[PDB]
Amino acid sequence: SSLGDVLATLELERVGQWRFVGQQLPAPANHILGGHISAQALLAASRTAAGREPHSVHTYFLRPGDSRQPVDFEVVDLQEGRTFSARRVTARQDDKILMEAMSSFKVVNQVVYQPIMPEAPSPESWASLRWFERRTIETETVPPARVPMWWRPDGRVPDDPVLTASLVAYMSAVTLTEPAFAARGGVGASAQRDHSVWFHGRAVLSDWLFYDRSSPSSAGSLALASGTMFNRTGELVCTVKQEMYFPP
Amino acid sequence: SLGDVLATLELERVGQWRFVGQQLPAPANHILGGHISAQALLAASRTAAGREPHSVHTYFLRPGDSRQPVDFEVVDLQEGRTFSARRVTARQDDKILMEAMSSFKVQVVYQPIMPEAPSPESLASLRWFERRTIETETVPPARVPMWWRPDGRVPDDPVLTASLVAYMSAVTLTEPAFAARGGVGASAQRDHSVWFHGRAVLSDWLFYDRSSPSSAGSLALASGTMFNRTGELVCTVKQEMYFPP
Repeated sequence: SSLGDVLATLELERVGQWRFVGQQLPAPANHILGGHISAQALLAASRTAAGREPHSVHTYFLRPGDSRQPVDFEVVDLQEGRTFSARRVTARQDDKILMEAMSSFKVVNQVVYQPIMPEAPSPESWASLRWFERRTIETETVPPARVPMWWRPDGRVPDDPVLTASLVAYMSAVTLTEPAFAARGGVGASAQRDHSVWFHGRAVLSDWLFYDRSSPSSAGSLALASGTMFNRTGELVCTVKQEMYFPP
Repeated sequence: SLGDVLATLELERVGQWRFVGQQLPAPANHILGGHISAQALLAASRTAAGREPHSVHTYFLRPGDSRQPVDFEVVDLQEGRTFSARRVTARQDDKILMEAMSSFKVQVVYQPIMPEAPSPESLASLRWFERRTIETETVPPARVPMWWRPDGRVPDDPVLTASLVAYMSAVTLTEPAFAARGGVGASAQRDHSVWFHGRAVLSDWLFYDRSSPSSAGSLALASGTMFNRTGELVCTVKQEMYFPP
């Protein structure tokens, strides 16, 4: 398990009113994982939004980062309103821009609906990868290649609403390659290009979570991946979309 | 009408990274998301030399005054051999109206199959396009697919075409969410996201599948997939919108 090491790296060091440094964890590559850097960037934005939770976030992964060096996150105030907040986060290593993200926030409480969580057998039946347990429920490789899974963090989580959201985003990104990799026939190196999350309800990480995954489309080198996450109770947690690059 | 739309989408360049876009008369003097995000996408694109957008993410932050023009600043996020990325910030007198990020580039293809539908024949802006409404339901997901084509012939610039796709995909995606609510709630768009697939053919009708999968109180999600009449996927779309209590 590597949850303790993950949680540590997710505790960013503030070096300014709008500036943070995020420690990276060793990877064979050493390639920084999108989900990791976008989770850190989301925390960066969140900490500059006073007692407000993220309801959506859009992240572009622009350049591959060196996980042996830490990452500088600059936050920019796009909007600060009575109801909503908006942030820009730019992640850098030296002069290099690794990713840029936008995120939106509001203060929390009434017309509610969601997709119904698919019936599935209950779950009883790389540092960035090892912090969570997983049960891959069922598999198809022909597009849309639905490969839904059960997952939970391997360890106890502080029950920080904001930390939980970034961990949801964290995991939502790193597990979303496989449906696309499956649809292609596999054996192909890929790079994530962007990640998008819309938050619905608050995640319960003290139990298993259902992460429905698929790859609806691929326009050549670029494949789309789609995701919906549920609490074991069946409440929708987040809706997810991801675009990734496959070099010919 | 199309002529007025095309005119405003042709931005005036005032710098290497700066454009001014004219606005068209709108209800309550407020600018439609689709219009400003399409302008922003064109702003970014004109800073990407002979590259087409494959995706774009736009946040709508403050309502803009459609009686005054808009300043678009473009920022070079990355310029590589294969990919380009841009940030676009739209302002009215230092007020930030929207921000957008977009990505650009210069043998495995798959898509969802286009849904069976009656031919469109067998059946301001926003006024530049014709439309045929296939079916209506108000109970979630409230799928309301439609046929659309421009009311007029478009110049056949691949980049202009994409911005018009994004333009229309945004302004038509409110309805699923509004319907799902029962058609009472006044709304504002919060963000718009487009992933481009195949190149749009605006010389014929296009299939736009629309739905509203979820609503978490004041924030509703809307989802869309657009097809050429041939059944080729043009773009996938997601939109988040705010309904004030």
